[PDB]
Amino acid sequence: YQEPTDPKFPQQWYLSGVTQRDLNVKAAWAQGYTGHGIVVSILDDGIEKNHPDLAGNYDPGASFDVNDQDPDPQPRYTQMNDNRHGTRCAGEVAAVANNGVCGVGVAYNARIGGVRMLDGEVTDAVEARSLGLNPNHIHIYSASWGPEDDGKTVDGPARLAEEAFFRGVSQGRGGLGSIFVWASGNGGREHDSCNCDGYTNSIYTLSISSATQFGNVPWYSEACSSTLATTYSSGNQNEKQIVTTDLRQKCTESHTGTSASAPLAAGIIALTLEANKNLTWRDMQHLVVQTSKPAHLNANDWATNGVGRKVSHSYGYGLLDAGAMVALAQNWTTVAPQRKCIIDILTEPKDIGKRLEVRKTVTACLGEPNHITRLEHAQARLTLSYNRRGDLAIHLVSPMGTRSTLLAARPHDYSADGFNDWAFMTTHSWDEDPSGEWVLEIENTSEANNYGTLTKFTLVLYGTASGSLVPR
Ligand SMILES: *[C@@H]1O[C@H](CO)[C@@H](O)[C@H](O)[C@H]1NC(C)=O
Ligand SMILES: [Ca+2]
Ligand SMILES: [Ca+2]
Ligand SMILES: [Ca+2]
Ligand SMILES: [Cl-]
Ligand code: NA
Ligand code: NA
Ligand code: NA
Ligand code: NA
Repeated sequence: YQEPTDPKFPQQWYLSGVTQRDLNVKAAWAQGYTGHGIVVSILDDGIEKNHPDLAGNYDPGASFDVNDQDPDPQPRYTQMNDNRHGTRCAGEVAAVANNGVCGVGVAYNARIGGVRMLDGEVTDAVEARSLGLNPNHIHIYSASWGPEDDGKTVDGPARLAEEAFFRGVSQGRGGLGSIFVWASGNGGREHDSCNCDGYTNSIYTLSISSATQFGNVPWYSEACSSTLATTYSSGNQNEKQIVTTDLRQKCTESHTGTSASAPLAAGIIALTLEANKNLTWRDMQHLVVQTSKPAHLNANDWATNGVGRKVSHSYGYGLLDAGAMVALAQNWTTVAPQRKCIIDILTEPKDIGKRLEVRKTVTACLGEPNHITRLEHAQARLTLSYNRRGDLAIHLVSPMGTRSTLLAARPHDYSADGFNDWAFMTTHSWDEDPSGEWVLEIENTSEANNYGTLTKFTLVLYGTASGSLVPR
């Protein structure tokens, strides 16, 4: 195997490293996997389809302009180069290799398109038409953005966009399901908590956070229990950043944020799908859970879950490992059909006050076709009133003792609107048996005499009843 000769490939430290602080992509390339036959689309501000490092892999069938309602996603050029981000992301996935230009994509033989959908008013219809673009041609969608990362917003897909997610995972990709890769957010300095973003908090999105070059949680990171895994991105000014294609046929060394991590993940997922094109959308999440690596990622919240995997709210299961992903994909046995066990928990509304604990022992639909002995995602769907939302912290403890933070305190969130059946999601109990006692904790983290009421708690378990591995 001959590694790429591109002039900036040595600067792509998160691929070309020899120090073990990389995504282990060369190992996948050397196994023969470069993304041939896979189609990725970047949902963003457009794609410079004539970029010298993108044209050779550009796919019009992976592209559309939902902002202007035409097929051509070319960015709008401005003095401030506002609409460059999709071009940066596209190159992370699929910049052409061995052509003397900039660097390479993770999946440098994949086909790459973009949906121009952020350069204009983003409505539910715009979102739905983007998520649902050509779902039997596009394999993988990469989205780096969501609701405002101001640390006070709670929002998620409205009806058309949620329908696009369910149509995508159900009928997309020949019934195997569209793979939606999402950035968990850039709201770290606003103390944002990313389960309040319904796109990354979705079970249908494969959500990705960031680590800095030296293995730390970047300033912009959001912690939450819905995150699955991590890729490298930017950090402080002594740490390197992401090197990729830029608007106006240029090359940047300063692409940054969690919004730069999701495209690298999308590229690794492209290599993995080349290794086994029959993987379902859930298979892909299982592969990420099993192969991702905590080592050398620094956080104070690493915890071992009930099947012996280390998990963090900053990093999920750790750093994506492309060589391991493609290796495990090749002989992967398709997971069983997804079961869903719905447990309405409360017999009466519960005053929150300073602190509320709700304990319930469940059988996880014992005796029914939705009996789950092997969890995937779990949700606590909560309806509650409170006078100052951001003073709340919420935790969910599984029968195996795994504490998931569903909501951390958000100091900027002054809302008095509470949560209206908000489906807080955790990945941290993946592969655990969910039978037994679950505990929901709601706490007022402030000294203020805050008040409100929990009126509904639905525990929603997804998963299967077969196929478990021996704990790690
Ligand atoms: C894909 O997986 C399904 C489910 O296990 C199986 O029935 C089918 O034969 C597989 N197809 C290929 C081409 O491997
Ligand atoms: Ca256009
Ligand atoms: Ca190149
Ligand atoms: Ca956020
Ligand atoms: Cl569902
Ligand atoms: Na975001
Ligand atoms: Na997700
Ligand atoms: Na534990
Ligand atoms: Na149990």
